[PDB]
Amino acid sequence: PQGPEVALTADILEKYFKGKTLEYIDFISGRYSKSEPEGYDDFIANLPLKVSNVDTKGKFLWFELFDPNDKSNKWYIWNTFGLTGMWSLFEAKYTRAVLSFDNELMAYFSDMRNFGTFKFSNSEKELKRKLNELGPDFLKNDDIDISKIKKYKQPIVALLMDQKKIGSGLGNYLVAEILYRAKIDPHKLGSNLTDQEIENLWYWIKYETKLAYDSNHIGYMVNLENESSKIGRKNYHPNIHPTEKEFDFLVYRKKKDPNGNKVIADKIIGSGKNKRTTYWAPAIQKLE
DNA sequence: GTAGACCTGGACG
DNA sequence: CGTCCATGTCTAC
Repeated sequence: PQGPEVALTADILEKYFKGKTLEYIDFISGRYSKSEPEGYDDFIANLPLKVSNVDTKGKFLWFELFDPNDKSNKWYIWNTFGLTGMWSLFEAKYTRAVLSFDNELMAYFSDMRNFGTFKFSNSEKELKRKLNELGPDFLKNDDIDISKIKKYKQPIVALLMDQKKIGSGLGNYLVAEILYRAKIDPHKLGSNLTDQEIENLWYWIKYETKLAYDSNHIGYMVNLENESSKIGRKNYHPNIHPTEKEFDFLVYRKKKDPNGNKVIADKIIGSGKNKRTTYWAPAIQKLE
């Protein structure tokens, strides 16, 4: 899941668990049932703890907890989703982690491919340094300066997929959709973009991330599509107003764009076993 | 630049 | 059976 999906997940987790007391956390299958997460023993020794917040930056999510009788003792749960990670209020297929709160209340993290990660820390300083490794959140930061793009002689698609250089939160499908809307050839070097293209790009980044965030069932958040329709949406990018009422793929994994133009499944980024497919329509997206 | 890996499928032939 | 693809990210020549 990308930035918008992680942010919405955090919103739902806060709605149901902020203020609740976590009593236990179990890794019933997957990587962590085979080898425990960093800081796990330390953490379980300090439970029960109360959840004060569930926040996100880009595709990174974390829980902040503390003991009511020692507000100073703050603990954190670091979580990344990988390609198939998801949270749910019910024990879905592929459930890896089970969090037990007071009063029989439960939260579950499922992950088919086990690429998601968990880390437990008692250091606010370590979390801060972690957050500083990520660029500003494309969905939550309404005043990002993307003109920094002009300093890089690299394909714009690669710059937007990077989680530090310009901003954080964009993944394979969002970048493809954004570039199509902005009418920019994915191969174009950031150092060759005009100020007008940059202004345009910023607009569509805000448009697409907000649309994705406001959606209820784009696809990979099925275990919560029920909750997505029962919770509101924070007013990120307040001045941008998408017309569609649900996110839809214009080019990602499509043979043709909405108007019949051929879509190329291009291999631009990566090498070896990490190559990604970049979907774009040349009749629309130009280098100039 | 290049290569590999972690893991478990779904879709298609 | 077989093939390719998959909303992520890391490590090494």
